Amino acid sequence: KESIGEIMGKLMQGEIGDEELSKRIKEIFGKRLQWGYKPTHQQQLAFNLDFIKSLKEMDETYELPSAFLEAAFGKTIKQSGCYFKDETTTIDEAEEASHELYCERAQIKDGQTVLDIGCGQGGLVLHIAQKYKNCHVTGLTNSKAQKNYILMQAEKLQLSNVDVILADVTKHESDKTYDRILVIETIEHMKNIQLFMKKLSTWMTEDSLLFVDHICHKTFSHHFEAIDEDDWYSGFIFPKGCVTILSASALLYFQDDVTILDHWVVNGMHMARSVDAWRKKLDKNMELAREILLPGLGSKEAVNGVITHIRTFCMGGYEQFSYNNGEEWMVAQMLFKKK
Amino acid sequence: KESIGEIMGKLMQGEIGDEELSKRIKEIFGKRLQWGYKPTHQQQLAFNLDFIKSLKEMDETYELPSAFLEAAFGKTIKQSGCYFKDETTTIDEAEEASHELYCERAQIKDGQTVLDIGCGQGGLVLHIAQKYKNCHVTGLTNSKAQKNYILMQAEKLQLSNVDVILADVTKHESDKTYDRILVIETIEHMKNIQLFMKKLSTWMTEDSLLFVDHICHKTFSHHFEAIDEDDWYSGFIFPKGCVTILSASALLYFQDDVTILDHWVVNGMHMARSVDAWRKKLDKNMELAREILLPGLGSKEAVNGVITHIRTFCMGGYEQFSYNNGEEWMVAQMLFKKK
Ligand SMILES: COc1cc2c(cc1OC)[C@@H]1Cc3ccc(OC)c(OC)c3C[N@+]1(C)CC2
Ligand SMILES: COc1cc2c(cc1OC)[C@@H]1Cc3ccc(OC)c(OC)c3C[N@+]1(C)CC2
Ligand SMILES: Nc1ncnc2c1ncn2[C@@H]1O[C@H](CSCC[C@H](N)C(=O)O)[C@@H](O)[C@H]1O
Ligand SMILES: Nc1ncnc2c1ncn2[C@@H]1O[C@H](CSCC[C@H](N)C(=O)O)[C@@H](O)[C@H]1O
Repeated sequence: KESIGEIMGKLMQGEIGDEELSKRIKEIFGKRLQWGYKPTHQQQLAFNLDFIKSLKEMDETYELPSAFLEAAFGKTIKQSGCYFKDETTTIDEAEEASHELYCERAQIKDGQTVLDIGCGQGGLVLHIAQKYKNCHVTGLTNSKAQKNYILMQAEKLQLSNVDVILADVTKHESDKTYDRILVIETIEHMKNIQLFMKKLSTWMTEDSLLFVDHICHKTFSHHFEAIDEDDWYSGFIFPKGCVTILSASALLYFQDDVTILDHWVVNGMHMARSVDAWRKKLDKNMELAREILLPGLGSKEAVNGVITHIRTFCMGGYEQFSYNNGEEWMVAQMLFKKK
Repeated sequence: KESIGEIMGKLMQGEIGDEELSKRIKEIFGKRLQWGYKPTHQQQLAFNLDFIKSLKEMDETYELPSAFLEAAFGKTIKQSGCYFKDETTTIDEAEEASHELYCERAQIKDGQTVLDIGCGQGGLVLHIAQKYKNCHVTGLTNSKAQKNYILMQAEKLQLSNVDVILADVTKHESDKTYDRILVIETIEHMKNIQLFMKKLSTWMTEDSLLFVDHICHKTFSHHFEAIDEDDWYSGFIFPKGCVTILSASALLYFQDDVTILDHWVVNGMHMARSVDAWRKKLDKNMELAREILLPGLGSKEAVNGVITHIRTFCMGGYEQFSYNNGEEWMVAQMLFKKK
């Protein structure tokens, strides 16, 4: 029986081949499926409702250089599941296709005020601003680096209809309302979902729509964390308490302040193809990445550490989202109006 | 290839043995499962949401003698799924166990005002009234015979806290509010669910709870009707447009006016054991039943017809609810508060 430290050591030293790494991670996810699936729908619902009840009771300086993100991710540095029509769809095309899918499903129209919560590097903000010149598009992020990157891109693209709010969304106070609120793979990070949804509703009028996209499991919810002491992966990728994977249906139970209008899922192979593209691009640009990171990180060892973390995230994400041809973990999307 | 009329003829003449009848009905339900299950969760949700959207767009003198109902059903003439703890649980015990389950899940407490919508022969009304003497319990039914039966039973049981409203619930207008509203296997008959839920909410205060129990399929919704021309069963049991079988999750999408607090399902073997008990009791009391019905129906042929209808309902219900050990069709229950 090998220890966590032992596996972690080989991992950090690049001694685990891709085939073995994939196999180890796939077995960890396998155990999560065993944990989450119950024998009867009666038991499945009891389990799911206990999770949802638990949620309702629940009341940092280092950032990657932009050149590094540019070398690993797609053109707009989307950090969320993309959408791949064809076998030959590139990550750049898949980003744009995802942006268009969100615009369709969130019913974006020219002239609307749009808020994007947890806007990342602002791919969606910039997409909407460029496509709908009479929209005013606000991104909200807790990262100064992200804000600065978005404002620079808007300037380069001659977009005059973009602003960015620098704020922790859980603390942000405002009387401003928006026609459209978008939340793309941000809710997974929210500690208090009920409060979050209530806050969003106060930023809506009776004409507004709220669109949420979140990674999910089709059947059950779980915190992203180790089940047992054999799981070296989960806590390596994310600290405890950071990420929650809701079931595809979980948000249906959070309609205190908003009302569902539509509900979709996107098969997990799209996410799998996304992380695969990132991993391959990082691999191709490995030497450049190491060069970019070295100044800010201080040693080749610290560099190798950051790279190992990102690359393993991609390798593991591949196994998670591709499990059973995309029919386990996937992406859920929901459209809401205000009550 | 045999016609519907041909199968119907043999059925009415008692020429189809139980084994063949069961097999024919089980194959009809099998085809419904093929119709309702989709290959991917993406497709399953598209199918389910299309059904729920369809619902949101949607805007007689003959009654069985009480002696007949008494000879076929359990002691309180419950016409809904019962709950069987043991292999030897009788239908009378299973009725009482169901009543207690509803009281627990609907959080009934002494002193509350309670409304039971579509109260049937009033088993639940009488149970609550007897167990909680400071509750005032109102049943609502569209049947004069049911109203009369309940009032007679309340008089015999020395219950002074029961009233019955004779009304079509879809037309009933009142400013009265109730602490608890119960809807046991009535919503399956409602043509406009959104309007129904909205009306119920107007009969609630901020302190009220609404408990709904409905037959369901765990995965998909369907109208109860023939898929094809080979289905002689569905339209024999119920006229087109009469009964809707919602998925176990369907009502989650109907929270415009109420908000979910809890959600359960009860495995289908409970319903199966219920209809099995009714069928066996009817069979045992067959000669008596024929005697009771003859005056009101006018001929042995009309009698045989009514009996065949009820008995086939039970035989078919057995195959439906027992399918895959109760893990296809079953009973859903939900608890709501008002928005
Ligand atoms: C459980 O695994 C997942 C976790 C989650 C995510 C994806 C996951 O697997 C593919 C998403 C998308 C994602 C993509 C690139 C990044 O890498 C730098 C990310 O980090 C900022 C994220 C973080 N998000 C938005 C939340 C958690
Ligand atoms: C699709 O099949 C079902 C249909 C439904 C029901 C049960 C079903 O199968 C077991 C329920 C329960 C039931 C029990 C005894 C009766 O028989 C005389 C009934 O009729 C008044 C009903 C009608 N309910 C309440 C609605 C439709
Ligand atoms: N409490 C909080 N307040 C504001 N932004 C937050 C936040 N917690 C996380 N975030 C932001 O939420 C985003 C999550 S990653 C998704 C980014 C973007 N929606 C995309 O699709 O690429 C990041 O921008 C992160 O900085
Ligand atoms: N529009 C309507 N208004 C009022 N009652 C209705 C109705 N449509 C159906 N009903 C009643 O709803 C009931 C459905 S059967 C279930 C009866 C009872 N809840 C039990 O569990 O035994 C019957 O009482 C039927 O008469």
